[PDB]
Amino acid sequence: AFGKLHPTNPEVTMNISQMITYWGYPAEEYEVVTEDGYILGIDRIPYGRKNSENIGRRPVAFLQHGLLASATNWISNLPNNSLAFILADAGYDVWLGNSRGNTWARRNLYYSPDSVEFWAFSFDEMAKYDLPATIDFILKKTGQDKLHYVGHSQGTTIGFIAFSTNPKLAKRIKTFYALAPVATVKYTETLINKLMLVPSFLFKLIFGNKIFYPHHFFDQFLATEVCSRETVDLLCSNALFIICGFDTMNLNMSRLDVYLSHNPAGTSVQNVLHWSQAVKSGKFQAFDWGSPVQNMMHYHQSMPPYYNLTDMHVPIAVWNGGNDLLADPHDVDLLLSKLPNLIYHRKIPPYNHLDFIWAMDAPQAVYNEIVSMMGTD
Ligand SMILES: CCCCCCCCO[C@@H]1O[C@H](CO)[C@@H](O)[C@H](O)[C@H]1O
Ligand SMILES: *[P@](=O)(CCCCCCCCCCC)OCCCC
Ligand SMILES: *[C@@H]1O[C@H](CO)[C@@H](O)[C@H](O)[C@H]1NC(C)=O
Ligand SMILES: *[C@@H]1O[C@H](CO)[C@@H](O)[C@H](O)[C@H]1NC(C)=O
Ligand SMILES: *[C@@H]1O[C@H](CO)[C@@H](O)[C@H](O)[C@H]1NC(C)=O
Ligand SMILES: *[C@@H]1O[C@H](CO)[C@@H](O)[C@H](O)[C@H]1NC(C)=O
Repeated sequence: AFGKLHPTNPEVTMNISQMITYWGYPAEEYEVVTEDGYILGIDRIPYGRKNSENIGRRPVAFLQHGLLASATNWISNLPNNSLAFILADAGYDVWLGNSRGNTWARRNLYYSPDSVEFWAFSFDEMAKYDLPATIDFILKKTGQDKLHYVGHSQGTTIGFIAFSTNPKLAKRIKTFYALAPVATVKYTETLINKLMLVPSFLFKLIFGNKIFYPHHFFDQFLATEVCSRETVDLLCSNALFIICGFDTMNLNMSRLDVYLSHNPAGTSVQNVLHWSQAVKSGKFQAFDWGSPVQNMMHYHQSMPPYYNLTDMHVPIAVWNGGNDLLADPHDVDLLLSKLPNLIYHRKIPPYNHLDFIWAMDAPQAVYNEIVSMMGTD
């Protein structure tokens, strides 16, 4: 049988602002330019359908997605269960970032997306250039002094790096809301572990030296034709669970077409390679460019420098899942034992890695608590 469970959701083919206006919310596009030339397309929802107060003074909430994802991560479902829309209706001026390399931040001033140099970056550069550039842009635009930073996965990784090496930037973050925080990955539980322990050499032999898993036409075929049909349905949902952990009943099966037609959103092979070094070393450190000389040219050292969570003094609230296979409890716990200004920690036992952005009960489990916390800030 395997018949289409539902007619293709319109969001499947919309870009960020299309989805926002699709739900009746105000959408605004902008693009940041990183010191090193990358052009990042960022989006904003100035007010919500339910709150238009203090226009021009609304507190800023910046949501940063993680590896191979995009800003849609925060507006992937309904207005009542998608963080971005909720923050809007809660009275916030919501900004959604996009990391270099993804669907909407894949353009540089100096290099061609088809050049090797273009994809010669990892989350190091996202922390060092993407964030400063994006946050600086938002605050100069809105006129606010600080903003509320919410990150997910690698979205928190770049936040840890920046806010701990950039004293000036850090001072502009009201509270750091980290969902499925990732500083190290030496205890991840997902099968995709091993693909990360393969020698760098082989990794590049397999994938290449440029783009990594971006959105293809075929991704759309599977998205609209496989993730929408009755039983073949499970191929999509289980591919997601093998990566994030199991919480089968929290995922809206009627929206897999939306999720997979937007994820992955691509990134550099280097970035995934950097994460690979992380899975192997089990440490939290900068990228190894592959030679004392190249690292010299980057760190003035022979070995990339280690990142210190102990120097990340921004008040941080953490939410991690007991069933997350990426931001596993063990790595998260080591991360919590270092953070100097932990203001909050809530471990949601059944939560997996994707729940933080798509769990049908995310509002009650996490979002409402974030709204509450940001409200008394
Ligand atoms: C957490 C936000 C989503 C991140 C991107 C998930 C991509 C899901 O897509 C899956 O990716 C797997 C690994 O590449 C593949 O094995 C599967 O074939 C593919 O369907
Ligand atoms: P987050 O940004 C997780 C994003 C999920 C993308 C899935 C990629 C699969 C590769 C993982 C292999 C272990 O954290 C990034 C840390 C991943 C190491
Ligand atoms: C999204 O779609 C709208 C309308 O088609 C278009 O104006 C806008 O440029 C698109 N955004 C991006 C970044 O592609
Ligand atoms: C959101 O709206 C859907 C659709 O009616 C509803 O089923 C769900 O329970 C709502 N969730 C929340 C947290 O409001
Ligand atoms: C699941 O997604 C479908 C399609 O968008 C929607 O009609 C339904 O209300 C959603 N259910 C929940 C619990 O959000
Ligand atoms: C972490 O602290 C050590 C202490 O000397 C320092 O050498 C290192 O550079 C710090 N990490 C960064 C990159 O700030």
